[PDB]
Amino acid sequence: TPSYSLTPAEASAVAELTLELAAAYGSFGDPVLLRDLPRLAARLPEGVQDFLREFKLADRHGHTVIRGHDFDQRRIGPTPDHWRGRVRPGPEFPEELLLMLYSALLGEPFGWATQQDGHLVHDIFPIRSKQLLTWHTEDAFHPYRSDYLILGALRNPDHVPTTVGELDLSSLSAEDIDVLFEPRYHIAPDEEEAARFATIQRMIDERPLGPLLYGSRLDPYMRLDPYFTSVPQDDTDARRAYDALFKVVDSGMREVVADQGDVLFIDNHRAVHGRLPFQARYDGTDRWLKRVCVTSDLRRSREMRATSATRLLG
Amino acid sequence: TPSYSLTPAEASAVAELTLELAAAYGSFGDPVLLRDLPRLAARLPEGVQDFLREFKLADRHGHTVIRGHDFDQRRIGPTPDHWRGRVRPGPEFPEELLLMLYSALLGEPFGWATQQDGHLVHDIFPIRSHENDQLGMGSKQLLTWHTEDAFHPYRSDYLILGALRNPDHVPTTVGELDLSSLSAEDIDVLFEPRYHIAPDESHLPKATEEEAARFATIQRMIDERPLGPLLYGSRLDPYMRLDPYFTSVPQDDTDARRAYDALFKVVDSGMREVVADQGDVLFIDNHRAVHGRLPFQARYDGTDRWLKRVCVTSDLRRSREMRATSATRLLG
Repeated sequence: TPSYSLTPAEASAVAELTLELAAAYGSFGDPVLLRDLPRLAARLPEGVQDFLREFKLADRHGHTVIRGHDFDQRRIGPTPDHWRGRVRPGPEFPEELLLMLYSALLGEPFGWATQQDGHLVHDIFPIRSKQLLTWHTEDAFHPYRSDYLILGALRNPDHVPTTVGELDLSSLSAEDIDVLFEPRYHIAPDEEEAARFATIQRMIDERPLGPLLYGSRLDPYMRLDPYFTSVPQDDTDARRAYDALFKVVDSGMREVVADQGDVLFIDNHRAVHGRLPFQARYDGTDRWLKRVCVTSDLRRSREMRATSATRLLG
Repeated sequence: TPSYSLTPAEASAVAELTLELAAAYGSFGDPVLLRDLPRLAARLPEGVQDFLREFKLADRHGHTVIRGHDFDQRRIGPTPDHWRGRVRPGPEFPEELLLMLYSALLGEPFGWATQQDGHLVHDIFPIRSHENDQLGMGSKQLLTWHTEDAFHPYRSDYLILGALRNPDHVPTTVGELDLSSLSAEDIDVLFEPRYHIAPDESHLPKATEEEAARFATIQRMIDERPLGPLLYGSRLDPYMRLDPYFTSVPQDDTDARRAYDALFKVVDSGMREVVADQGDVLFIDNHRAVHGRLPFQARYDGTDRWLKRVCVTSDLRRSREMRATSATRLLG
């Protein structure tokens, strides 16, 4: 799994750029910032642009990491107690801006109106409010699920990993693959604002049976969420093929650490991911990641977006 | 319809950039050129990048034009007699690179495997032996208006048409949808899966399981004849996919027929002539505008109208099932 390690010069250039941009723009509430994102991303070090472009076009590996960013721990300040009711943007705005630049190299940032107050950049940190370990494609059910996810580690003092797993095709029979490509599986979900919520629930959600594998039969994409996937009892071929796919993905799961200054890129068509339980201290020093969802085609989701301009679905 | 007119300063900067890149890279055969496109595009004048970005994000107007480029006629040379057998890249490589840069600002350039040797930038100019064809290489024949590849799930999202020369100012036709001109009842019908849109012949699968799989989805469409909508996206400002020649409104569906005819009349009456004169680059949103071409008499002497064309996809990976490799940008 390729990775790119920033030189100190690159790290400084990225840090300086993100500080400049944070001073120049108000928040993501600035439509001008969202307009400017791809042009601003072209001010990133050229090696970093080239690396991510190669990852996107290769369409081979399920994830990659850019390591060695300078995330100023004093400026970022203590890990918050909650995201809810927290003023936005905080002193960590430069790091959020970094992820938005990265999202513009891969596609377009977007979000979910019902998640974390509709902020485009989500927070991942412990909130004081037996654990099965699980993994999944993000929003496997949804036709407009993320194409990529970007996870930036602001801090990770105990080196808590993320789980990531890809599909090793060689472990699967040709027959099971063909079945997995057929529409034989059910994948379940997780004011005119009130009218839209009900429209989204109806409109698509009550979709038909669908495939788990798609794209090239030689190197398939996947949408695999075991918890929400079910197979009609009578369809024994589809149950068998599903069991086989689960076992291959489950057995291939890896733990990938995103340490302070790492940005982890996950291809949501080629990899599943999960989180791992960990003991927090709840004292403002805990692990803190930021998360941006990326779509390759913002227009495809128009029917679920309140306006042409909004990047929020729902 | 918004447009952008280059100052001479901007036109000079664009021309020098395209000549610089033409010298620096070999051909579009260079995978490194295709990798670098969006980063290279950020070297275009800021005003141009901002204008196209606003166009793309506004998702409102169905076409736009950037006017006043400097396309050096002495360097470009005579309009070829055929696209086959030309030295590649040609002396117009800087203008091909320009359209490729513009394509990278909108999405990804892509092509069709069986079309013009799989070139990502196509030629449009008259070819004598094609005089009696309704193709891009035609002239005498009326190309009536349509959405490009209306039936195809992986049809172009945008088209880019660059006019290297157009001495007799022959127009392109472009038409959008004025929604206020349709009844709410007709719009609802148009959004429902009530219409059959047939594939163009060039897409028909009519040797290997790997090959068969590349056409299985289109074959299924031919076999199952699914009905579908003509309008989609937001009901207040919809996308459309309208190719009248390939659309069948089922005989029994009176409401569908009524709503189709109303849609056809609105689009047909709103058609406008857009001239893409020498130095103009026309951008068409293939979800919001239909386009066609007007007949004209060619001279076949190296002085004819010559356009370049690039198809743009917002999501290259969506079409993977119809692409031979992960790397290829060619469908089929």
